[PDB]
Amino acid sequence: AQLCQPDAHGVRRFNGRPCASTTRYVDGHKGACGCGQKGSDTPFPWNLQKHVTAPSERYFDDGGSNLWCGKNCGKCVRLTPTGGFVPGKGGAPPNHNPVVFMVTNACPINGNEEWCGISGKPGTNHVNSHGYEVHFALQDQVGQVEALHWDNPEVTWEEVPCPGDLQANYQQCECHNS
Ligand SMILES: OC[C@H]1O[C@@H](O[C@H]2[C@H](O)[C@@H](O)[C@H](O)O[C@@H]2CO)[C@H](O)[C@@H](O)[C@@H]1O
Repeated sequence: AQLCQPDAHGVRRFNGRPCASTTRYVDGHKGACGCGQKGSDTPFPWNLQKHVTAPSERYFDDGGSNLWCGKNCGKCVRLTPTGGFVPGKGGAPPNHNPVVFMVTNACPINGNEEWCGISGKPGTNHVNSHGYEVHFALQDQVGQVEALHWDNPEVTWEEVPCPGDLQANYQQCECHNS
């Protein structure tokens, strides 16, 4: 079911492009980029509703271990389904429309070994237990991922400029300009 094949260094890729694994998550926290009012664990509603993600830790902080205002807070990633998935842990989505998600939170290694246990940032050939160099946990509090019918799809991933509405949202996060 995984369509991204490991390269000579173990990193799963699809027609050269790097792949990522995905999951859904819900937890109601403000999150590691400070996207809510300062000092309170209350996310702005948009950060529960939009296409936002908690990437695995080493991408979140560009190789570091900071779980507050990681270096990649506010970046956006375009995720494109390959049609693949990890057997027993996902399925094939109905279409392969790409979706852009903004980084507003972190998936720490601690307590997320299977998917987020990756010991180096992309570029360094470290992978999770399924062979991907990065993992994106996708916020699903209001069913925004369920609505895509994404059941942990395998994707190719790249950083892209954020759409204007997400850039404006990110400007009220506390980690904007740290
Ligand atoms: O919620 C504010 C709080 O977020 C912390 O990041 C957590 C996040 O809350 C949780 O949803 C996610 O799954 O894990 C990360 C990392 O544990 C952040 O680390 C705190 O500094 C921040 O105050």
